[PDB]
Amino acid sequence: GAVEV
Amino acid sequence: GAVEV
Amino acid sequence: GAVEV
Amino acid sequence: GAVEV
Amino acid sequence: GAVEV
Amino acid sequence: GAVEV
Amino acid sequence: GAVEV
Amino acid sequence: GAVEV
Amino acid sequence: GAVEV
Amino acid sequence: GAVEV
Amino acid sequence: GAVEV
Amino acid sequence: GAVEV
Amino acid sequence: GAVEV
Amino acid sequence: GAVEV
Amino acid sequence: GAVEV
Amino acid sequence: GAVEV
Amino acid sequence: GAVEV
Amino acid sequence: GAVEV
Amino acid sequence: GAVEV
Amino acid sequence: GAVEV
Amino acid sequence: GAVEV
Amino acid sequence: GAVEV
Amino acid sequence: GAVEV
Amino acid sequence: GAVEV
Amino acid sequence: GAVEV
Amino acid sequence: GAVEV
Amino acid sequence: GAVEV
Amino acid sequence: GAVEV
Amino acid sequence: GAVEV
Amino acid sequence: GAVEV
Amino acid sequence: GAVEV
Amino acid sequence: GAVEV
Amino acid sequence: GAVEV
Amino acid sequence: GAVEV
Amino acid sequence: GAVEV
Amino acid sequence: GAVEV
Amino acid sequence: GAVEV
Amino acid sequence: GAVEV
Amino acid sequence: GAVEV
Amino acid sequence: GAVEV
Amino acid sequence: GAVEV
Amino acid sequence: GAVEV
Amino acid sequence: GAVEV
Amino acid sequence: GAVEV
Amino acid sequence: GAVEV
Ligand SMILES: *C(=O)c1ccc(-c2ccc(-c3ccc(C(*)=O)cc3)s2)cc1
Ligand SMILES: *C(=O)c1ccc(-c2ccc(-c3ccc(C(*)=O)cc3)s2)cc1
Ligand SMILES: *C(=O)c1ccc(-c2ccc(-c3ccc(C(*)=O)cc3)s2)cc1
Ligand SMILES: *C(=O)c1ccc(-c2ccc(-c3ccc(C(*)=O)cc3)s2)cc1
Ligand SMILES: *C(=O)c1ccc(-c2ccc(-c3ccc(C(*)=O)cc3)s2)cc1
Ligand SMILES: *C(=O)c1ccc(-c2ccc(-c3ccc(C(*)=O)cc3)s2)cc1
Ligand SMILES: *C(=O)c1ccc(-c2ccc(-c3ccc(C(*)=O)cc3)s2)cc1
Ligand SMILES: *C(=O)c1ccc(-c2ccc(-c3ccc(C(*)=O)cc3)s2)cc1
Ligand SMILES: *C(=O)c1ccc(-c2ccc(-c3ccc(C(*)=O)cc3)s2)cc1
Ligand SMILES: *C(=O)c1ccc(-c2ccc(-c3ccc(C(*)=O)cc3)s2)cc1
Ligand SMILES: *C(=O)c1ccc(-c2ccc(-c3ccc(C(*)=O)cc3)s2)cc1
Ligand SMILES: *C(=O)c1ccc(-c2ccc(-c3ccc(C(*)=O)cc3)s2)cc1
Ligand SMILES: *C(=O)c1ccc(-c2ccc(-c3ccc(C(*)=O)cc3)s2)cc1
Ligand SMILES: *C(=O)c1ccc(-c2ccc(-c3ccc(C(*)=O)cc3)s2)cc1
Ligand SMILES: *C(=O)c1ccc(-c2ccc(-c3ccc(C(*)=O)cc3)s2)cc1
Ligand SMILES: *C(=O)c1ccc(-c2ccc(-c3ccc(C(*)=O)cc3)s2)cc1
Ligand SMILES: *C(=O)c1ccc(-c2ccc(-c3ccc(C(*)=O)cc3)s2)cc1
Ligand SMILES: *C(=O)c1ccc(-c2ccc(-c3ccc(C(*)=O)cc3)s2)cc1
Ligand SMILES: *C(=O)c1ccc(-c2ccc(-c3ccc(C(*)=O)cc3)s2)cc1
Ligand SMILES: *C(=O)c1ccc(-c2ccc(-c3ccc(C(*)=O)cc3)s2)cc1
Ligand SMILES: *C(=O)c1ccc(-c2ccc(-c3ccc(C(*)=O)cc3)s2)cc1
Ligand SMILES: *C(=O)c1ccc(-c2ccc(-c3ccc(C(*)=O)cc3)s2)cc1
Ligand SMILES: *C(=O)c1ccc(-c2ccc(-c3ccc(C(*)=O)cc3)s2)cc1
Ligand SMILES: *C(=O)c1ccc(-c2ccc(-c3ccc(C(*)=O)cc3)s2)cc1
Ligand SMILES: *C(=O)c1ccc(-c2ccc(-c3ccc(C(*)=O)cc3)s2)cc1
Ligand SMILES: *C(=O)c1ccc(-c2ccc(-c3ccc(C(*)=O)cc3)s2)cc1
Ligand SMILES: *C(=O)c1ccc(-c2ccc(-c3ccc(C(*)=O)cc3)s2)cc1
Ligand SMILES: *C(=O)c1ccc(-c2ccc(-c3ccc(C(*)=O)cc3)s2)cc1
Ligand SMILES: *C(=O)c1ccc(-c2ccc(-c3ccc(C(*)=O)cc3)s2)cc1
Ligand SMILES: *C(=O)c1ccc(-c2ccc(-c3ccc(C(*)=O)cc3)s2)cc1
Repeated sequence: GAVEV
Repeated sequence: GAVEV
Repeated sequence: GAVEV
Repeated sequence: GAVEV
Repeated sequence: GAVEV
Repeated sequence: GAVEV
Repeated sequence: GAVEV
Repeated sequence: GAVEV
Repeated sequence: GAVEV
Repeated sequence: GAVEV
Repeated sequence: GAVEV
Repeated sequence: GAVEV
Repeated sequence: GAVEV
Repeated sequence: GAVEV
Repeated sequence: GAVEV
Repeated sequence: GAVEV
Repeated sequence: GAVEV
Repeated sequence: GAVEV
Repeated sequence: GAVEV
Repeated sequence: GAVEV
Repeated sequence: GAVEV
Repeated sequence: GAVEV
Repeated sequence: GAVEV
Repeated sequence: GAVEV
Repeated sequence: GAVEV
Repeated sequence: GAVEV
Repeated sequence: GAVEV
Repeated sequence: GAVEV
Repeated sequence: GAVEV
Repeated sequence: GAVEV
Repeated sequence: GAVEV
Repeated sequence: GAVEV
Repeated sequence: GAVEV
Repeated sequence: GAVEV
Repeated sequence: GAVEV
Repeated sequence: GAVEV
Repeated sequence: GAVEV
Repeated sequence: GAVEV
Repeated sequence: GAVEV
Repeated sequence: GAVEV
Repeated sequence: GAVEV
Repeated sequence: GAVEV
Repeated sequence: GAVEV
Repeated sequence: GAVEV
Repeated sequence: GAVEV
């Protein structure tokens, strides 16, 4: 996945 | 998935 | 999926 | 799906 | 689906 | 689908 | 899917 | 999927 | 998937 | 996957 | 995977 | 979805 | 959906 | 839907 | 989804 | 258990 | 269990 | 357990 | 497991 | 496990 | 394990 | 345990 | 383990 | 997803 | 344990 | 282990 | 995902 | 233990 | 081990 | 993922 | 232990 | 071991 | 991942 | 121990 | 995965 | 070992 | 994998 | 990963 | 011990 | 994975 | 061993 | 793997 | 993996 | 692997 | 792995 912050 | 914050 | 916040 | 908040 | 809040 | 609470 | 809480 | 809380 | 909190 | 907190 | 905090 | 056993 | 066993 | 066993 | 055993 | 929604 | 909605 | 939503 | 007051 | 007041 | 006030 | 959401 | 006030 | 045992 | 979200 | 105020 | 035992 | 998110 | 105020 | 025992 | 996120 | 204020 | 025993 | 993130 | 910050 | 203010 | 904090 | 015993 | 991240 | 900061 | 202010 | 902090 | 900073 | 701090 | 700074 890809967590973006 | 992709969590966006 | 995609959770948006 | 897509949860929006 | 799509939950909106 | 869609479900709240 | 989509689920809140 | 998508799940919040 | 995607999950917050 | 993707998970925050 | 991906995990924050 | 939302399972509460 | 929403299962409450 | 909403199952309450 | 969201399992609360 | 004892589920109170 | 004992489900109170 | 004892789930209070 | 069972609910009370 | 069971819920109280 | 069980919930109280 | 004792889950309070 | 169980939750209190 | 989000398991709360 | 005693999970408070 | 159990949560308090 | 997010397991809270 | 005693998890407070 | 258990959480306090 | 994110295990909180 | 006593995990406060 | 346990957390305080 | 991220284990917090 | 006593983990505060 | 890929965490971005 | 336990955390304080 | 990928994990922050 | 990141173990915090 | 007493881990503060 | 790949953590970016 | 335990952490203080 | 990959881990920061 | 590869941590970049 | 890869770990910073 | 490879940490880059
Ligand atoms: C060999 O067995 C093998 C198996 C899996 C892989 C993967 C490379 C990237 C993967 C991945 C990317 C992004 C996400 C989230 O969006 C999840 C997994 S798996 C390589 C070699
Ligand atoms: C080899 O067996 C293999 C299997 C799976 C993969 C994946 C690469 C990216 C994946 C992914 C991306 C994004 C999301 C969320 O949106 C979930 C999974 S799986 C690579 C190699
Ligand atoms: C190889 O076996 C394989 C299987 C699945 C995948 C996926 C790439 C992205 C996926 C995904 C994206 C977004 C969402 C939510 O909207 C859910 C799943 S699965 C790659 C390779
Ligand atoms: C390979 O087997 C495979 C299977 C499924 C997928 C998916 C990519 C995105 C998906 C998805 C997106 C959005 C939602 C909610 O709206 C649910 C699922 S599944 C990729 C590869
Ligand atoms: C491959 O097998 C595969 C199967 C399903 C999918 C999906 C992509 C998005 C989906 C979806 C979107 C929105 C909702 C709610 O409105 C429910 C499902 S399923 C991709 C690939
Ligand atoms: C060994 O042969 C083998 C079997 C399974 C896998 C996986 C590839 C991608 C995986 C994955 C990544 C991210 C997520 C996020 O939820 C879920 C699954 S497992 C590799 C090698
Ligand atoms: C094996 O290949 C396999 C079997 C099942 C799955 C699932 C991914 C998400 C699932 C799910 C989503 C939502 C709910 C109600 O929340 C229940 C199950 S099953 C992946 C791979
Ligand atoms: C195997 O390939 C497989 C079997 C089932 C699934 C499911 C994903 C989500 C499911 C679901 C959603 C919502 C509800 C009522 O909430 C019940 C089940 S089943 C994925 C893959
Ligand atoms: C296998 O491919 C498979 C079988 C069933 C499913 C389901 C996804 C959501 C389902 C569902 C939604 C809502 C309700 C009443 O809430 C009951 C079931 S079944 C996915 C994949
Ligand atoms: C084996 O190859 C295999 C079997 C299952 C899986 C799953 C990845 C995510 C799953 C899932 C997502 C969401 C929910 C309700 O949250 C339940 C299960 S199962 C990967 C690989
Ligand atoms: C069909 O196999 C089937 C479905 C459910 C069950 C259950 C065994 C124990 C259950 C339960 C225990 C405790 C509580 C809360 O106090 C709620 C449900 S359901 C057996 C067989
Ligand atoms: C058809 O197989 C079938 C469907 C449900 C069941 C159940 C076994 C135990 C159940 C249950 C236990 C405890 C509580 C709450 O106190 C609620 C349901 S249902 C068996 C067979
Ligand atoms: C079908 O095999 C089946 C499904 C569930 C169960 C359960 C065994 C113990 C359960 C339970 C224990 C404690 C609490 C909270 O106090 C809630 C559920 S469910 C057995 C068999
Ligand atoms: C089906 O095998 C099955 C599913 C769950 C269980 C459980 C054993 C202990 C459980 C439990 C203990 C404590 C708490 C919180 O106080 C919640 C659940 S569930 C047995 C068999
Ligand atoms: C073996 O090859 C194998 C089996 C399972 C897996 C999984 C990677 C991520 C999984 C998962 C993601 C999300 C959720 C609900 O959060 C549950 C499970 S299973 C990888 C490799
Ligand atoms: C099915 O084997 C199964 C699933 C869970 C369990 C559990 C044993 C102890 C559990 C537990 C202990 C303490 C707390 C918090 O106070 C929460 C859960 S679950 C046994 C068997
Ligand atoms: C053996 O080859 C094997 C078995 C499982 C795995 C997994 C890598 C990541 C997994 C996972 C990701 C996310 C979640 C919910 O967060 C649960 C499990 S399993 C790798 C290699
Ligand atoms: C199934 O084997 C199974 C799953 C979990 C367990 C547990 C034993 C002790 C547990 C626990 C102790 C303390 C705390 C926090 O106070 C939380 C969980 S879970 C046994 C068997
Ligand atoms: C043996 O060859 C083997 C077995 C498992 C593994 C894993 C590497 C990362 C794993 C994992 C990642 C993320 C999560 C949820 O965070 C859980 C497990 S398992 C490598 C080699
Ligand atoms: C299944 O074997 C299983 C899983 C976990 C355990 C645990 C033994 C002690 C645990 C624990 C001690 C202290 C704290 C924080 O105060 C948290 C967890 S879990 C036994 C058996
Ligand atoms: C033996 O050959 C062997 C077994 C396991 C491993 C692992 C390397 C990294 C692992 C891992 C990464 C991430 C997480 C969740 O962070 C859990 C485990 S296992 C190497 C060699
Ligand atoms: C399954 O064998 C298992 C897993 C964990 C344990 C633990 C023994 C002591 C633990 C612990 C002590 C102190 C603190 C912080 O105060 C946190 C965890 S876990 C036993 C058995
Ligand atoms: C040989 O067995 C083997 C197995 C897996 C790999 C991987 C190279 C990159 C991987 C990966 C990239 C990105 C992500 C997240 O997006 C997850 C896994 S696995 C090499 C050699
Ligand atoms: C024996 O040949 C052997 C067994 C395990 C290993 C490992 C090298 C790195 C490992 C690891 C990396 C990351 C994490 C979560 O950070 C956990 C374990 S195990 C080498 C040689
Ligand atoms: C399973 O054998 C197992 C895992 C961990 C332990 C522990 C013994 C002492 C522990 C501990 C002491 C002090 C502190 C910080 O104050 C944190 C952890 S863990 C026993 C058995
Ligand atoms: C020989 O057994 C072997 C097995 C694995 C590898 C890998 C080289 C790079 C890997 C990797 C790259 C990036 C990521 C994250 O995105 C995860 C794993 S595994 C070499 C030789
Ligand atoms: C000895 O024969 C043996 C068995 C396993 C391995 C591994 C190669 C790459 C590994 C690894 C690197 C980085 C990460 C990050 O999470 C996880 C696993 S273990 C070498 C030699
Ligand atoms: C011989 O047994 C052996 C096993 C593993 C290796 C590896 C060379 C590079 C590796 C690696 C690169 C990058 C990453 C992160 O992205 C993780 C592992 S493993 C050499 C020889
Ligand atoms: C002896 O025969 C033996 C068994 C395992 C290994 C390993 C080769 C590469 C390893 C490794 C490097 C870096 C990382 C980062 O997380 C994980 C595993 S262990 C050598 C010799
Ligand atoms: C003989 O047993 C043996 C085993 C492992 C190796 C390795 C050479 C380079 C390795 C490595 C490179 C880079 C990374 C991170 O990206 C991790 C491991 S292992 C040589 C000889």
